[PDB]
Amino acid sequence: SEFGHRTLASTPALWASIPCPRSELRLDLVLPSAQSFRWREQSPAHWSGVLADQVWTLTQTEEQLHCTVYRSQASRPTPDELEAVRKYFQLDVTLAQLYHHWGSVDSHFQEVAQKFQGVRLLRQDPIECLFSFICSSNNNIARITGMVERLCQAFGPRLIQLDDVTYHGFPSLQALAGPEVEAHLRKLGLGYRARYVSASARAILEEQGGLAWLQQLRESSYEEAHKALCILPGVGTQVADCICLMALDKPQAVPVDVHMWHIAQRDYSWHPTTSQAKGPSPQTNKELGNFFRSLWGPYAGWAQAVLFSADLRQ
DNA sequence: GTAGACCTGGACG
DNA sequence: CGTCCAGGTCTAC
Ligand SMILES: [Ca+2]
Ligand SMILES: [Ca+2]
Repeated sequence: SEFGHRTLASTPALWASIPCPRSELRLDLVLPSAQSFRWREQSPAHWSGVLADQVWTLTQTEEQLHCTVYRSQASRPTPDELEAVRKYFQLDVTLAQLYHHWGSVDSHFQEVAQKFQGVRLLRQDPIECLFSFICSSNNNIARITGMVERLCQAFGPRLIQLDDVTYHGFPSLQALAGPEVEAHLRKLGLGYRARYVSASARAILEEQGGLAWLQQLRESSYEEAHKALCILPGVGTQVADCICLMALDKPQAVPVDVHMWHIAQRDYSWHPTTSQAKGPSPQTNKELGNFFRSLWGPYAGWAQAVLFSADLRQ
């Protein structure tokens, strides 16, 4: 009871709640939907992972988001630490207001929106988001998830252990830019992305002015941020969009992958009209992105997150 | 602006 | 056992 991952039932006194209706957040529809690849449902309906450099377990009731943290001396989370969670799930953003708007201008979103409530966007750390998505290219979520895990296990700070699970924080640029990192990542099976990781880490540290260069993109504009990110190895339009949307506060950024392409064709009968290409191409992918923006608005990225998530549950 | 190939490994035939 | 195929990016014409 004092060991292993906690559950709301077993260690009652160690959980603190945050008012949050399932209409505003559905953990099972956000955490395993390829925004963050670091959450695991260790026990039914309980998700644990690293947030704000500490390990947490989250679970929800119809009107509450229950939280518990593992830092010395087991205690319920504090209001300050709880804010860390609120900020991670960007709770100041009312999802009901967004769904209502998207639903108003897009009949198809409406239909899907009724079956998939609470799909919101996580506010992620730039470094973790940058390297996790460099790992997502031409790959499948199950594999991506493993890659990221082994990568953190080998190069990230060790935090605490629950059961047989040792949690690690996300690696720093220095660690990823270290000597022989590529070869070690290839042994961990990242394929050719192994080179993308060490190259992009070194590129950022020895050419772009380090971490500061990335974090300042949050104040920068979407157009600039997206272009800057495309400088890095392994980072194309799609990965860059994922980063702008999920880590740089660019809510209009719209990732265009195989999923969003199928969705566009199947649910909107969309086809490239200004691009020469007939199928996926750097030009058409860009047009689709603008298409979704002119359909959903300033938060088109968040609308994209709802349909992508729903298309996964298929 | 456009075909090909490219690490890895779980589903098709 | 052996081809797509997955939250694509890159590079040769
Ligand atoms: Ca693909
Ligand atoms: Ca690039």
